Amino acid sequence: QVKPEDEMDNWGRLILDGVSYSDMVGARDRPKEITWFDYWMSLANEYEQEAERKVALGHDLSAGELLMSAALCAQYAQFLWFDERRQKGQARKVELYQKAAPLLSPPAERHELVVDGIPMPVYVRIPEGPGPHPAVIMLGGLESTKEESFQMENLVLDRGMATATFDGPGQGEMFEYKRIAGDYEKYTSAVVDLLTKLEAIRNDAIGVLGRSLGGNYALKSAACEPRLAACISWGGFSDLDYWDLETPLTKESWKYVSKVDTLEEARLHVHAALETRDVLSQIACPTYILHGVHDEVPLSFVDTVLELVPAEHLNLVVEKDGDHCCHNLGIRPRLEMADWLYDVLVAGKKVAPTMKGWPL
Amino acid sequence: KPEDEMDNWGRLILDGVSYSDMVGARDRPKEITWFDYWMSLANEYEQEAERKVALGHDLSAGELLMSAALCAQYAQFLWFDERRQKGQARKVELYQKAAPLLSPPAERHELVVDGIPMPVYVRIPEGPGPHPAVIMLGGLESTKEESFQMENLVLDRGMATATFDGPGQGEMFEYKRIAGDYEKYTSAVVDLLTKLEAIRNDAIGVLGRSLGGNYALKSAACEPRLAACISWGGFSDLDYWDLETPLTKESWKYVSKVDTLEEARLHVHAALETRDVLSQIACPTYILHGVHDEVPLSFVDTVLELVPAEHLNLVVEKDGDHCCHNLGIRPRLEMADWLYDVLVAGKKVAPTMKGWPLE
Ligand code: NA
Ligand code: NA
Repeated sequence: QVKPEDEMDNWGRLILDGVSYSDMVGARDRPKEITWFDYWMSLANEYEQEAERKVALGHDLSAGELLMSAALCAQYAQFLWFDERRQKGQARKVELYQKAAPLLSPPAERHELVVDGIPMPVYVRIPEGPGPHPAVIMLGGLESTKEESFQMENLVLDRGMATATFDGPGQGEMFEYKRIAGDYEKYTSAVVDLLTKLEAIRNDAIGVLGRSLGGNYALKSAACEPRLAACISWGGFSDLDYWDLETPLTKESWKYVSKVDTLEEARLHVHAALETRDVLSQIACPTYILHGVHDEVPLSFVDTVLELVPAEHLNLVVEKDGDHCCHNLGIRPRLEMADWLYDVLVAGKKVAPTMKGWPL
Repeated sequence: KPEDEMDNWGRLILDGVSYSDMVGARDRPKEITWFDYWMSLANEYEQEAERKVALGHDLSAGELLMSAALCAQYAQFLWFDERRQKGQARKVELYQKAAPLLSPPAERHELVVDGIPMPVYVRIPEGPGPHPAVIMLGGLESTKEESFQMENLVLDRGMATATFDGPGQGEMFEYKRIAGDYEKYTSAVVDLLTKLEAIRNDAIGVLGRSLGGNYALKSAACEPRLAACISWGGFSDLDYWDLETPLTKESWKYVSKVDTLEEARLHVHAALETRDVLSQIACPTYILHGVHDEVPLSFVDTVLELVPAEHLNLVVEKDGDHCCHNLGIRPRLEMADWLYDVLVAGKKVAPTMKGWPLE
């Protein structure tokens, strides 16, 4: 019952992610013959000529910021687009971030991993001062990919934690290689192997932060990976019982990432692939769950995680006014996330299992 | 409308006011007033920041206190009844707490100019120095607490920042209505910077925002020490008075401590004239003017005539409103980088002109 234009113009999400308010208003007030896709793609071009000029003049900092802006314009042109152009927007986002990454401070380093014989670029960022550092692996979702987590990265890098980002099955760069799968944990696991190998990172101090579907992937990664010292499900879920409650374009995304023909074929595939209730009892790390009450993800997920995640590990935050990922609530919840990832990973504070805003 | 002037989406968002906060302001229950809405938020922000300090989350504590200050600032910035002073005080005390928590910290230097306290806040870039510095000037309602976002851009680019409230502004308003000798207070701020060893004495520019731009032009013309100058939504005189929004005229009235509009006009037009003095400027000057500013393009005629050619970098933005706030961050990045060229880089930038002549 929600409209396509309105699923795309998620003011909260796009503004917190770093999309310019003024571009937003221009998207909203754009002429009716200009599509959402074209509008945002033209801006991506604009921002890219800007950054070229900056580099030419020796303005590297500005050029990194303008390239981030261009990549975010590409991300958001295509994120809920399903025709022949989607492919080009995805590819344009990737091109733009590749240029942005070495101009970002601190820089995003490329590590070209290969999982199950499939190339998987890993982007790593490292905070100020001599080595080593805790890391937060950040997990994308249904449309959220490595190129989009910039501002959340910046929060944890400010708090002396490195970041690592990648696109696995059904996501971003790997979508062409693999449809969405039931063993995402092996992707997160491969990455931990990179970080355990890279001498700039503390091996006992790796955690995982998953956003939306990434939320689900984080819980799965933690349930299957003893070496991870932190799990955050940020607007995630335990299983797909709740399918009928999904928005129309979310149902479209599920079908798109599954590469099936019908919604019921998608539901079937995703429900089995993304189940976690058989293994939630294995998560053995401090586990922070941020849940918006107004999410399409219903409160039975909160029931499930209380029922199944070991009581000693669960840090449960339910925001009564929160939408999906609590984007509508501003930066507060993100800060809280980053500070708690600090307490676990950099602080060494053995945090007490706790509840906020539950029960209602 | 008074509501639309207050809801300046571009201005507030770029300055760091939360979009979520702005939505609840636009959609507030009608019985809850703009003032009270924002003041209630600053309290909430302050409480969360105390919890954060208690938990060792110093970096979030600063950001939340910075949020508190701005909610206080924007509650009171166009308010004129008895609560106005309480709003101003709340902002002042909130920022005082925020300042040591900032990254990098804003350090308090306590000046007195002729019996009159003038708090100056100084922020230093990372690692060793000495460091170039940018003095930043507030406007009609912009005060030292407001410029956090512009600060961070220039501090990212290796330049110290210094902020203060001059005649008719902020903390000084109590002691001194708007005045004809703002150059005096700027030069005092320079004095301190010249004395502090962590700052480059031949590397101090001035960045004036809105009315602050008029002050920046006045100072550069009266201060041979100044190595750089930006007029950001500034002006050279007040011939254009009638063109000011209703709330701007009310602010003029207010900062002039008079009861009538014509009293306000007479006083400010005299006090704020620069045209007799603009040709005396011997430093790099950047003027950013938005075509749809209530400030007319006559200003551009004045400056091209009177600011000497070898120093003028003119930027006219044809879609820009007042201070080009409706154009997002790009003009602000352009200012921070230009200051970087003049003050950090061993760089002589040549007299260039962008967006002018008009189409
Ligand atoms: Na390592
Ligand atoms: Na000095």
